[PDB]
Amino acid sequence: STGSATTTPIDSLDDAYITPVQIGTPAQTLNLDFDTGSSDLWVFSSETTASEVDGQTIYTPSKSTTAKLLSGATWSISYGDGSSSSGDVYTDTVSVGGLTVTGQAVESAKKVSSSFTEDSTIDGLLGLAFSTLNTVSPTQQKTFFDNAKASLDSPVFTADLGYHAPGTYNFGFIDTTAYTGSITYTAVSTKQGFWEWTSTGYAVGSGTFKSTSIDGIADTGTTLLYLPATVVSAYWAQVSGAKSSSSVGGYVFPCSATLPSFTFGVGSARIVIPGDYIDFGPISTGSSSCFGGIQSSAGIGINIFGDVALKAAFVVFNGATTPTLGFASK
Repeated sequence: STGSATTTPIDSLDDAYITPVQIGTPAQTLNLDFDTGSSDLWVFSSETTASEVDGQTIYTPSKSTTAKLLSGATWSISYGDGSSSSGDVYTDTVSVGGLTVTGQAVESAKKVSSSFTEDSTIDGLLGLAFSTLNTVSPTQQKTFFDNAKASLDSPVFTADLGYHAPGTYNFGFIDTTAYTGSITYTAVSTKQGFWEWTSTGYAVGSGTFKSTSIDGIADTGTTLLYLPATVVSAYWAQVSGAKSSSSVGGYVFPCSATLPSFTFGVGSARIVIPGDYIDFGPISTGSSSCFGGIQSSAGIGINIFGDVALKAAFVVFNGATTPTLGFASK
């Protein structure tokens, strides 16, 4: 089997991407944030504290003839950005782009933090990291991909995120029309439960490539590119007037600037992030200070190849017995 679904930016900055997902019988369609940095499929629901729902579409398990309470199971997750959610668990039928999993754990939120409430466009998350990170207790549950894998034509999914435009998540096949040149594959460590890999270096604008190993995670659920302070300083030094602002929470730059590109290495291959992808716009409405899309990972504890990086590539998440990651230009 295969599946193919369009993923759409939630706003004009590409802060996140939503993908429609069918849950239950008859189908209830919710728009979920596909997150290769976590491993829980959780939804706003009829059980979510009413004051914490503001415009989201909810899953109502009592209206699904295939929903079953997973008795005794609870979940609770905290994300890198400080947000969180928790609740109980149902199993139900879940379909993405024509690919159906029966008996998928659907984690129903009883509580969500303010960041989730305040984002009316995201109805929940669909985790695509390794199932070892799943938070369901006392019986850990599998991700949608893990459940689907054996049925797939090939044990892969691909992320093809757009810049200010829709893109695609495919399951079970590699669309050879969706990228240019060849796909370069690179090793993955699953030791921390992430799609963790080592970039071979970077360049800023038309500058020379610096060969240096940068360990980090491919994370569709993180907006920006978070890299070591040395790398980030080298980038922003090429933008007149750019500075790190403790008050704003990272690097800012004059909105009048033209940003240089940023290149990262995948083996001997190179992925180029155009400068415009690094512009996250005014820090507040009407400001002439703009927020940068490359930020320091210092104090996160890990480097994160988030959407800024991934949307410059066609990315293969290869879930074969020994997982790997593939990157192509597009």
